[PDB]
Parts: sequence; C-alpha cells; structure tokens
Amino acid sequence: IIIATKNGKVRGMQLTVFGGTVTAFLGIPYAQPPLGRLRFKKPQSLTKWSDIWNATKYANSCCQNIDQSFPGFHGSEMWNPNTDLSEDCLYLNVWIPAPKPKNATVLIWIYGGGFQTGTSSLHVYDGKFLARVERVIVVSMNYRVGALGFLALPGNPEAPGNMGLFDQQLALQWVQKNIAAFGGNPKSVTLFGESAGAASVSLHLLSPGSHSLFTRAILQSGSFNAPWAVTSLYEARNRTLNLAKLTGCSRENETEIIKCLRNKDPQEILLNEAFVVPYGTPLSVNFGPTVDGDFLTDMPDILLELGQFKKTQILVGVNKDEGTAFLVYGAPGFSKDNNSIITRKEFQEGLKIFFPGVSEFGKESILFHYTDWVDDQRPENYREALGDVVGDYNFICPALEFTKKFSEWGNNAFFYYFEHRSSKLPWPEWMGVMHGYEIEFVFGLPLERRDQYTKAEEILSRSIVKRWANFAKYGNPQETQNQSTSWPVFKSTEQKYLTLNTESTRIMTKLRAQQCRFWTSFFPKV
Ligand SMILES: *[C@@H]1O[C@H](CO[C@@H]2O[C@@H](C)[C@@H](O)[C@@H](O)[C@@H]2O)[C@@H](O[C@@H]2O[C@H](CO)[C@@H](O)[C@H](O)[C@H]2NC(C)=O)[C@H](O)[C@H]1NC(C)=O
Ligand SMILES: *[C@@H]1O[C@H](CO[C@@H]2O[C@@H](C)[C@@H](O)[C@@H](O)[C@@H]2O)[C@@H](O[C@@H]2O[C@H](CO)[C@@H](O)[C@H](O)[C@H]2NC(C)=O)[C@H](O)[C@H]1NC(C)=O
Ligand SMILES: CC(C)(C)OC(=O)N1CCC[C@H](C[NH2+]CCOc2cccc3c2ccn3Cc2ccccc2)C1
Ligand SMILES: *[C@@H]1O[C@H](CO[C@@H]2O[C@@H](C)[C@@H](O)[C@@H](O)[C@@H]2O)[C@@H](O)[C@H](O)[C@H]1NC(C)=O
Ligand SMILES: *[C@@H]1O[C@H](CO)[C@@H](O)[C@H](O)[C@H]1NC(C)=O
Ligand SMILES: *[C@@H]1O[C@H](CO)[C@@H](O)[C@H](O)[C@H]1NC(C)=O
Ligand SMILES: *[C@@H]1O[C@H](CO)[C@@H](O)[C@H](O)[C@H]1NC(C)=O
Repeated sequence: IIIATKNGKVRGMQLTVFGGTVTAFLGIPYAQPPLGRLRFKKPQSLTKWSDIWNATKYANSCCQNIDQSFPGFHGSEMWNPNTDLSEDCLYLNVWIPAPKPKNATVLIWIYGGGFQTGTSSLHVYDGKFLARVERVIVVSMNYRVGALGFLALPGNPEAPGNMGLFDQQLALQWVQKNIAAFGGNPKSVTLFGESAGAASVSLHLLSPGSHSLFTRAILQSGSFNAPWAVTSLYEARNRTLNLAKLTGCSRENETEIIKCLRNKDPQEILLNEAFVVPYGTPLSVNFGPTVDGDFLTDMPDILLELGQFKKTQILVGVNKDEGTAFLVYGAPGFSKDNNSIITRKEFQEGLKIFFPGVSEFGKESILFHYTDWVDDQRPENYREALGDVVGDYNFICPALEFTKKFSEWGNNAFFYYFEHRSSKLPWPEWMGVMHGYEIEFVFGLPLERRDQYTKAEEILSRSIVKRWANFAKYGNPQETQNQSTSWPVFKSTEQKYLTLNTESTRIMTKLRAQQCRFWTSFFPKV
C-alpha cells in the first residue's frame, strides 16, 4: 500500500493487531537532515523525491547520551534509544487504521526525556493499538535533543535555540499538508506528550506559529512552567560558552564559535554537554527551551498569566509518585535494590542534590513543610517525604498551576491523577506509581492479553484509551457507555479531578492543596 505525499510516494507495511489490520508508515523524513552546515540551525524544508520511499522500519534516533546507571535493567533500559543514533534523525511515523479511514482524528505524540534524550521508536510509544482500537491516526516524530537541539545564542540564526521545538513544529506542519492523503482530518489533531513531551505540548499552546497546526492538547506529567523546563538566557549563554571552552571552540566572533562547534564530532559534543552546568547531574536539563524571540516571544510564565495562548480544551494529569524515580539517580541512601529507608541527615543531603543553588533557609523551609509527621516513628518517613518533595516541586504543582491558569481564560480543562502501579513494573514497590508508567496504559499495551497484564489492567487501559480518544475527537474525555464515572471540568474554584485506578474511579478536589501553596506561592521567593 502506497500513499502519495506532497514530497513523493511512501510505502508502508501491514500489521496484524487483534484479529485486525493496521497500516504503519515507519520513518518518513520530514526535514533536510540537519547535518554539516545545517547542524544547530532550524529545520529546513525537504526537497521532493522521485522514487518510492520505503517507510517500513523506525529511522535513526537523534544523538543523545544514554542512561547507563543500571546496565541490563529493563526499568531503565526500556527508555534508551532502540535505533541507531545519528544526526540524521528528523523522521516521523504514521499508524493508520485498516480499512483506510475517511476523516480520522489524528493523535500526535511528543516524547519526553528532559529535552536531552528520547525517541519515538520506543516500545511503549507504539501507536498501532490506538489506530486499531479507536480508529484514530497516530503520528510521532523524532526531534533533536541536547545541545544539538537546544544550544542557544539568542538572535543568532546559526544557533538560535529551540531547534528541537521547531523540529516538532515542522512535523505538525507535515501532518497539516499530508495527513489527508492517509485518511486523516488535519482539522482534528490532538497533540499529546509526557514529561518534556508534555512541556513541549504546553509550549506549542503558547507559540503563535503552532496555533493553526493543532486542535487540542494532552499534557501527561509535564508543563512548561515546571522548574526544569525552560532555560534562562543567562544559563543558556553561560552553557553555550562552557561548551565552547570544553571543546576548544572559544572565540570572540560568536558565529565563529558555532562554525567551530560544527566541525566537532557528535560524540565530542555529547561528552561535554554534562559539564556545562557546574551543578553536574544526570538529571540536568543542560540544553532546553529558551525565550528565543521566535518560537517563544516572551517568558512563558508571563504569556500564561496574561492569557496569551491557544484557546482550546486541554487534558492534564500526573502520577501519584512522580518523584521517586529520580531518587536513585544521586540521592544518598537510595537504591532500587533495597527499601531505601533514609535518615533525617540523608533527607537533608538529598535536598542539597535536588535544590543545588538554594539558600540554607530555602532548604530548611522544604524540610519544615514536609516533616510534620502523622507518626514520628515510621522508618520510611524521610524516604517518602523526599519523593513527594521532588514530585510536587517538579511535576504535580506546576501541572496543577498550569491547569488553573489555563482554565481561568474560559476553556474546558480536565485533570486526572493516575494512581495505578503496573503489575509488570520492574522497579521496586517503594517507588510506587512512577513517572512515565501511565504511558503504556495510554497506548493500550495492556489491551494485548498475551503480555501478562492483569484483567483489571486491561479494563483500565481500555477506559483510558477511550477517554483519550473521545477527548481528541470530541473535546470531552468521557466513557459514555459502561456506566463510567463522569469526568468533570476542572475549575479554578472547585479544582475537581478524576482518579485513574483499577478499583474505583472517583472525583476529588484540590489535589495536594497544602503542598502546592508552599511550592507555588512561597518557595518562588527564596
Ligand atoms: C557559569 O560558568 C562558569 C564557568 O564554568 C566552569 O567551566 C566550564 C567549562 C565547566 O567545566 C564548569 O564545570 C566550570 O565550573 C562557572 O564558574 C565556575 O563556578 C564553579 C562553582 O560555581 C567554580 O568552582 C569554578 O572555579 C568557576 N570557574 C570559573 C572559570 O569561574 C559559573 O558558576 C557558571 N554559572 C554561573 C551561574 O555563573
Ligand atoms: C540501600 O542501598 C544503598 C546503596 O548501597 C549500594 O547498593 C546496595 C544494594 C549494596 O549493594 C551496597 O553494597 C551498595 O554500596 C545503601 O547506601 C550505602 O550505605 C552504606 C552504609 O549506610 C554507605 O557506606 C554507603 O555510602 C551508602 N551508599 C550510598 C549512600 O550511595 C543503603 O544503606 C541501603 N539501605 C538499606 C536500608 O539497605
Ligand atoms: C523517560 C521518561 C520521561 C518517561 O521518564 C524518565 O525520564 N525516567 C523515569 C525512570 C528514570 C529514567 C531517567 N530518564 C532518562 C533521562 O531523562 C532525563 C534527563 C534529564 C532531565 C530529565 C529527564 C527526565 C526528566 N528530567 C527533568 C527533571 C525532573 C525532575 C528532577 C530532575 C530533572 C527515565
Ligand atoms: C523498497 O521496497 C521494495 C519492495 O520491498 C518489499 O517489501 C520489503 C519489506 C522486503 O520484504 C522486500 O523483499 C519486498 O520486495 C523493493 O523492491 C525496493 O527495491 C525498495 N527500494 C528501496 C530504495 O529500498
Ligand atoms: C472532514 O471534517 C471537516 C470538519 O471537521 C470537514 O470540513 C471536511 O470537509 C471533512 N473531510 C472529509 C469528510 O473528507
Ligand atoms: C565575524 O563577525 C562579523 C561581525 O563582527 C560577522 O559579520 C561575520 O559574519 C563573522 N564571520 C564569520 C566567518 O562568521
Ligand atoms: C464496555 O464493556 C464491555 C463488556 O460488557 C467491554 O467489552 C468493552 O471493552 C467496554 N468498553 C469500554 C469503552 O471500556
């Protein structure tokens, strides 16, 4: 089966899914390979081809450093690239239902990974289940990460910043020009993403050049106002310079620095990325979105606060234990291979790791607000508190504050709190409902009865998949047939949200109220 696109013909492949068929187009190029003279620049439009492009395998993943903290462990290694790294990585995938749809809603996935890592080819991003089950079209794209995707010399078009975001945007563009040929409705496009993918989605809501490239948006465990999601022009330029020094590329002509960085091998840029921040951490967003005056015209907190964003519906949510995963990537006394009971002094040391440039008073105030124990003697008190600190600060309270503020400008918003721990989760139990482990439910992996998910999990994924698809098609994430709890609109006053679990889906109000008044109202002053 061959589809004629604006740039040439592309050949796909047939997939058997649940006694049905899905047509997959894996690895369609959507931009000139950003190579040589093109490294660090915005993505350039693709010159047509005459032949038939074979889009039958995932393309190259973009260059990136790899998580090597747990070699051989599926809990970490399932997130690492599963295709060759290359700078030639600006490709996208398309899953379409078979038989070919007539006017199908399109779902576009944007992966996370702190803007330093990630790839669309991961097993948990397989769109074939959504296409089969809900008859939507699923699109995902690779986008540049790290310095190669977000190196910033603001104003300088040789390295303007936000290239990876313009990569995402050129892909949304491609869907607008082409998806009708695949049976998709370019007027019914829902972006969805997780973590840095969700922050990306929220920034497309703010960027005028994306306003007309999509309809609705879903934000899973991420938003641009998260403290890790936007690099300051101060940090960015200090980081660009440190990368220059580290590679022998320091110059006075800012443009000649870039020319110098353009001759370095991709691996020399990767090696030196970690050290551009003196507070070196494997959790460091070394190179991320900036206020570039192109993609972002202003500081996004101002745009959010003053209503300068796309007026549409959003679906936003978080997981119960967003913070735990990060505790084994540097916090003292923590291990995935034991229950990580930590002392007060280990907790205090963990705050220093996660809040590096923060005053002593700032850290004491975190301790004060998170160590008023319901029981003094519980040995896991400090271990649980540090997880909640990292998750509330980095994910939950920014997503809640994003939703309140977005909804105050009159748009329907829906907030969820995912609290199911996957029965297959390879990480230990004290880690709970981890960051990233709703994704397989969203993509319908538990719908495949053959892979050891329980029956309760099949049903939960089935409902979630239905709610996501109804949100994308109809702006309203209900499951209307199986006497399901109705999902209320999130309002700035009521703050109602829906819990997602295998047992009882219920309606609650004002998630982490006390914790988020601390993080959102007080802590930004310290
Ligand atoms: C901004 O950058 C300077 C320079 O960073 C140093 O050089 C880089 C190539 C890289 O290898 C970093 O690890 C280096 O730290 C920072 O200044 C350094 O600060 C640390 C501690 O703050 C100090 O021990 C070093 O001696 C300093 N080096 C120099 C040359 O001043 C600076 O902290 C960075 N951040 C800010 C906010 O200014
Ligand atoms: C849980 O484990 C951590 C990590 O220690 C490593 O992993 C273990 C599973 C085991 O293989 C150890 O030999 C490894 O070193 C423990 O943290 C260490 O604790 C000891 C004594 O308290 C200390 O000397 C080390 O510096 C610690 N390492 C750190 C902080 O990175 C922790 O004590 C274990 N906790 C429990 C309750 O078992
Ligand atoms: C891949 C996925 C997004 C689904 O889940 C995860 O990332 N993990 C869950 C399990 C551990 C593995 C580490 N992830 C690999 C590299 O990802 C990053 C690199 C750098 C910064 C990052 C990230 C991710 C977030 N931030 C921002 C940040 C948030 C909070 C505290 C400090 C930083 C995967
Ligand atoms: C593109 O593919 C054409 C047909 O390939 C068919 O499907 C793939 C998956 C293989 O199983 C192959 O044996 C089949 O014939 C090729 O004939 C054609 O040469 C390919 N073109 C390029 C440029 O690779
Ligand atoms: C698809 O739906 C849009 C409205 O959402 C409509 O304008 C367009 O003509 C439709 N295209 C079809 C049915 O081919
Ligand atoms: C050097 O800097 C000048 C401005 O001072 C700029 O116009 C020129 O393009 C730069 N040269 C190169 C080779 O980039
Ligand atoms: C509704 O329940 C039926 C069983 O009666 C099940 O087969 C179906 O998948 C459910 N639909 C949704 C959207 O959960």
